[PDB]
Order: sequence, then C-alpha cells, then structure tokens
Amino acid sequence: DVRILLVGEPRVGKTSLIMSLVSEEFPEEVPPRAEEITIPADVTPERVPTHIVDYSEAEQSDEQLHQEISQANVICIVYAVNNKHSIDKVTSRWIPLINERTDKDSRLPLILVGNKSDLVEYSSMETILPIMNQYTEIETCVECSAKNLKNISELFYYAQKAVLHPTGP
Amino acid sequence: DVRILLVGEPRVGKTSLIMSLVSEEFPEEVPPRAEEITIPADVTPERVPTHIVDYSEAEQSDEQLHQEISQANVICIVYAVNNKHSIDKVTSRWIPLINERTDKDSRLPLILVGNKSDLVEYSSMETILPIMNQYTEIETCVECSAKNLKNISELFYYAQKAVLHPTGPLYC
Ligand SMILES: Nc1nc2c(ncn2[C@@H]2O[C@H](COP(=O)(O)OP(=O)(O)OP(=O)(O)O)[C@@H](O)[C@H]2O)c(=O)[nH]1
Ligand SMILES: Nc1nc2c(ncn2[C@@H]2O[C@H](COP(=O)(O)OP(=O)(O)OP(=O)(O)O)[C@@H](O)[C@H]2O)c(=O)[nH]1
Ligand SMILES: [Mg+2]
Ligand SMILES: [Mg+2]
Repeated sequence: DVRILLVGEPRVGKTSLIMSLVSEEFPEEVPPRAEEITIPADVTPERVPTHIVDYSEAEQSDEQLHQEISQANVICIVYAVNNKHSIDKVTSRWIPLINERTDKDSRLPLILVGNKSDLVEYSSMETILPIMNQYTEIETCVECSAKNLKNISELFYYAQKAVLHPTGP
Repeated sequence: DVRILLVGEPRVGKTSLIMSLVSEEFPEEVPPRAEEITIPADVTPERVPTHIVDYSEAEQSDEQLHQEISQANVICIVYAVNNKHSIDKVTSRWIPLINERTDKDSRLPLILVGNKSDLVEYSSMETILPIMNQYTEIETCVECSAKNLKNISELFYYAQKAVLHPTGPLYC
C-alpha cells in the first residue's frame, strides 16, 4: 500500500490540502485533522491502494506523531511559501525528527510541499534548493495551492510514485 | 552535463518558458527560438552544468530536430493545458519521433510539461495520466505558467533530476 503522511508546522495547510483533494474544491473551514482518505487500487497501474493521513499537533501527541511516521512510507513535509518560519522548521525540526526514527536499512522518501502559491508572486525554490541538495531522502518538491487546487493532483501523484517507483530504471 | 531540449506543438510556450527561466519575468514578445543557453553548474538545482535548447519548426529543419533529439539527455514535451490538439500530438507525433533515434542503448527520459496553467482552473492530470501509464520513458509531469512564473524552477529541477536520478518500478 501507499501510506502518505502530511506533517509540517501549524496552519501551513495540511488539512486543507487533503480536503481540497477530496472535494475538488477548497473548504472554507477545516477541522484540525482530516479523516483518513482512501484512493482505491484502481487508480495506479500497480493495483495498490493509497491511504492519506493527516497530523495535527493540537489533536495528537508526540507518541501519536511518531507512530504515524512509523506507519507511513512517504512523508510530505508541508510549508507555506509565504511563511519563513514554516520553512526554517523543515530543517530545524521535521527532517531531523523523521531521520532520527527512520529504518537505516531502508529508505523513507520525503517530499517538500510548498502550499499557498495563490498568495505570492515568486517561487520558494531558491530557499528550498539547498535543503534538497543536503538530504537525498527528499525525493522531490512541489509548490501548490489548496485554495485553487493547482498542483494538488501532481502532489499526490508524486507521493505515490515515490513509493511505487522507488528505484532506478 | 544536463542537456535539455524543449519540443512540442507550435505556440505552446516553449520559448517563453526558457526566457522566463532566464529573466524571472515573462517576455511579452519572444523570438521564434531562444538561442542555446549554457548555465554554470553551481547556479542550477542539481549543481551540474546545463544546456537548454529550444526547438522551433519554422526556424529548424526535421534533420536539425533529429540532431537535437540525439544530443539531448532529457526532453521536455511541452503542451498547452487549454489546447487538446497539443496534448494529442504528444503520443501521435512527439513520442514516436523521439523513439526514431538511432542510439537506444541509453534511456532518454521524458517530461510532460503542461504550460499556460494561468488560463484554466482545472488540472490536465486526468488527460495525461493515461499517457504516463502507457509510456514508462516519461519520468514525470509538471504543469506551469511562463506568464505567471509558476513552477518554472520546478520544471528545470525535474529535468535535471531525470538525467542524474531517473526512477523506475520495483518489478517490471
Ligand atoms: N490562501 C490560502 N490559504 C490556505 C491555503 N491552504 C490552507 N489555507 C488556510 O490556512 C489556514 C490553515 O489551514 P489548515 O488546513 O487548517 O492548516 P493545517 O496545516 O492543517 O493546520 P494545523 O492542523 O493546525 O497544523 C486556514 O485558514 C486555511 O483556509 C492555500 O492554499 N491558500
Ligand atoms: N497565458 C499564457 N500565455 C503564454 C504562456 N506561455 C506562452 N504564452 C503565449 O503563447 C504564445 C506562444 O508562446 P511561444 O513562447 O512563442 O511558444 P512556442 O512554443 O515557442 O511557439 P513556436 O516557437 O512557434 O513553436 C505567446 O503569445 C506567449 O505570450 C503562459 O504560460 N500563459
Ligand atoms: Mg490540520
Ligand atoms: Mg518558440
């Protein structure tokens, strides 16, 4: 199975991203944590289902976060393109937290997700490129907007492919 | 060296994409074909020297297109999200033509680029997902907007990564 987990600082748009995918429409309001979302195996050529899991610090303990990290086989670290603090925390908090707990005999791909592209005129790539170069665990990066749905489809396609295309050609 | 070639139907935005990458501003006027671009290693996403080549049917012959395909080590097939014809030509023209190359001993990764995302509120993913499924030589896909400077840095990062770190399934 593909088991996707979204982590990242509060209010970067994790839940909104998941619920925008669900309804193909931006929800004006969201709960702290979305329900688990299922993509049936019919979608991928590998005939494998996808599960999408949300994390909310307001609702969940660090013990629960660690277990979610253990269950996931691809982790989207979400930041907001208009929030430097959320980007800083990718390297000061999220990557070390995940890496400390990953199986060193294996690989857990990470995807850097820059949400709220609808708010800004310029790219976050210049800022996140040095993070990419440092951590080969990061499989790819994407900028998107839950508000207008742009690149949301790509986001979860990339996450699936990080698991289903995990080696070379 | 990463050697990128942009192909695709007329007016999908190949030249505008390249010039928006260079200038970080959308050119309201573009020539038919950008001049060949050579970018130093330490200013590119993957830290390797990068060449970017533009194709223009009015400016170049079929022989020159054939030469450019053999020289590239990643090809971005550009379509316009609001032009179904430019999408149909991805499979009817561009992929077969690329597979006419003579030296097939090395994989030539492809990237599907849906430009002009500023014009529409829907994704082209449903349309191009069947293409991705049928043609495993396609490494990834991206939707961008030269006009709004969206996902242009991503596009060229994806292109470099296809050369240096191509991907594939666990089992064939
Ligand atoms: N403009 C804009 N606003 C967004 C976008 N995505 C989410 N928001 C807004 O950002 C705020 C936070 O969104 P959430 O989905 O609750 O973010 P979260 O990461 O789940 O927050 P926590 O659960 O507290 O960690 C809400 O007001 C959303 O409406 C976006 O893409 N663009
Ligand atoms: N709205 C919008 N228009 C674009 C975008 N990119 C290019 N255009 C416009 O599309 C037209 C064609 O752009 P070109 O860059 O000349 O496209 P091309 O693929 O190089 O065309 P040929 O060289 O003739 O094959 C021009 O009017 C551009 O201004 C875009 O991202 N959004
Ligand atoms: Mg939430
Ligand atoms: Mg041109």
